[PDB]
Amino acid sequence: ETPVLEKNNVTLTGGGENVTKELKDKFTSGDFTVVIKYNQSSEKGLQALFGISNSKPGQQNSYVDVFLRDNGELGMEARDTSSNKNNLVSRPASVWGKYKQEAVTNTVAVVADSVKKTYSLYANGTKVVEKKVDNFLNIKDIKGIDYYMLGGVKRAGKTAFGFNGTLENIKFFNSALDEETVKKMTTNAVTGHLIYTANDTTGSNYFRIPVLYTFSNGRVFSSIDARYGGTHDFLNKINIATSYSDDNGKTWTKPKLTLAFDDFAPVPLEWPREVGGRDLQISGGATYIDSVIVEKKNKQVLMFADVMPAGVSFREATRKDSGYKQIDGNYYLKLRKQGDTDYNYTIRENGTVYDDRTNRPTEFSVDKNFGIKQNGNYLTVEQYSVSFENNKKTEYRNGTKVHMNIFYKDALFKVVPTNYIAYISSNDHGESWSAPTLLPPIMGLNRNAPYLGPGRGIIESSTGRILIPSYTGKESAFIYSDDNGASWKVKVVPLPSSWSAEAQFVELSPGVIQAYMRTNNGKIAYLTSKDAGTTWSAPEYLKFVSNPSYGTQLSIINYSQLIDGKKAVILSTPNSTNGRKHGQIWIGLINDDNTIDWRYHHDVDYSNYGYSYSTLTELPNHEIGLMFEKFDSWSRNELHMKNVVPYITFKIEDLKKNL
Ligand SMILES: CCC(CC)O[C@@H]1C=C(C(=O)O)C[C@H](N)[C@H]1NC(C)=O
Repeated sequence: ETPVLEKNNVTLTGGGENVTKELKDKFTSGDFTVVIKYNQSSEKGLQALFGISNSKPGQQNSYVDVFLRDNGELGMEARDTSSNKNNLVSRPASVWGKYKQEAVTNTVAVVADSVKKTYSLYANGTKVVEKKVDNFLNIKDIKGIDYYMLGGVKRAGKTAFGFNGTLENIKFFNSALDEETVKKMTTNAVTGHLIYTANDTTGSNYFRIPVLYTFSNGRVFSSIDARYGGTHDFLNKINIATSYSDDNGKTWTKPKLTLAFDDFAPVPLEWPREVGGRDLQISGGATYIDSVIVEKKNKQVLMFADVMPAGVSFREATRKDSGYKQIDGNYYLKLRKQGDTDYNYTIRENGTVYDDRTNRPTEFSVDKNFGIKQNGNYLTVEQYSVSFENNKKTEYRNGTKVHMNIFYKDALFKVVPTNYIAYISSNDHGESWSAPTLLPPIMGLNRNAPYLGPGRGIIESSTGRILIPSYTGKESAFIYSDDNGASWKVKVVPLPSSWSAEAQFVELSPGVIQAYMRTNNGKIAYLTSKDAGTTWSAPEYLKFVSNPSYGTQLSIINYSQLIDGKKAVILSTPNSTNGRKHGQIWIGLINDDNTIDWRYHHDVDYSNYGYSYSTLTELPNHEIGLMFEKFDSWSRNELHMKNVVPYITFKIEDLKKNL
């Protein structure tokens, strides 16, 4: 299948290029595919990559274009003046602007299919949107089309939406090309920055909450939430997926599901993005969410995640019960049998389920992955799948029989419907993992677990203490071990307001650590301890970041090399009061007195481009790896988008900007 027109290397500065002679009447069916490899020399304003129009005055709403905005949104219009049919299809955060001071080359495409009555948009290997419209228009449906141009739309004799940049290659086809074809054609160097992709080996269309960590053997490791029913935190099905690199982040393993329940199938789901439909949720599968990684001094790796029973969000999680009982000085996870009102059972030694009323073993036991057995045989339940037919969400039993599990809605014995924290360990730097262990009720029997601050933990150098950041919604909760992870305690620090206090740690000098965290006041807070985390100061606030009240998670790490002769920390965060945008990487230099000179910053892409959760690591060659949400993960307008969590790399030289 060959283009009706191909052009190369067309450099424009808002003025466009007439190609009317080389396109006139060549769209026989009226359908089209246009594939554009381009880079922008300026991001400002609404810019059309091409425009097919009726250019006569009074016909200025008769055109087809593909456009870009300054926030990375890719869109198309198909309009006809006389019928007053005005189609607009787009998806936020579809393209990249700049990377390390240079214009990024993207490849985008539009497909208009008359048989399906859909418009499709592709960017850098991804089909970002396909939308069926009632009032469909192809080129033949638009009346008096007489003008075909590159880099703008001709409206009433004037060039509108002038493009600034270079069209490196543009191809016009006069039919609708298939999805696989256009995905290949738009595949480029940007595509390689996506470690997790829609319907890869995780089976998930959506991801959020990336984490990076570099292990002592040189391996660069990531984890992430695989979110199946859109990007909702709740209700949903979420797994923790992982992937790693042994060549300094150049190539990554195919993602694996590492923490995953199977009450619901890990399937690719087409979650609706329309107003209203986008609030749709699955009824809730048992879920792991918000992972935290740390390497122990003995080189063992721990990964933590929040664990939620099926149907339980942060909103309905009981605040007044840990899910544990104390019996003869032991903390046992407690269970309610279907039909009982009280929790009459505990999981004790070897997983044996005891009736606490008679204090004897029952026929039941629970394995180390929470699966239920009776007299040594597994009980099962039927797994759910979710589908769309074609309003129209349905959930159904799908034929698969899975082990019955205490975290499932269909279990005979159920845990308290609240949140827990689990961890798994690896002695082979992430190739294989243990069974999960739930943290003991560190907050007390009559309180639920805290929520993890996604990112890393640290090991404080002077004492060897392991520190894992978490929060309750009213307090910081710094989870810690003084015995190489054999036991766990917690320091609870009341906060001045109800912060979603996702935090990360840095060590400024031996014994001295800071917890940088999200607030509900627009600022990044940091609290300081000078006794290795045993006591904490009142909060102070960074002066140069100003965000919305909801806040965003941040990443901060210690860096191993001197910068300007000083020890350095590296911070990544959005910085904008208008949304989760204007991603910045800041370099802070530690002064002799343990204050920090925030001397450099690098804007990650243009300032109106999306930037939400982030994670930094120091690569073994001392470059910096960053994985981040390249969209606004708070905005209702940016929910449920595919392939928006890229990995990129910086030399320190790239970051030492702006002073
Ligand atoms: C709205 C705050 C609330 C914490 C209580 O949600 C957090 C916010 C998030 C967010 O603002 O994007 C994502 C976190 N994964 C989520 N944590 C949990 C446990 O659901």
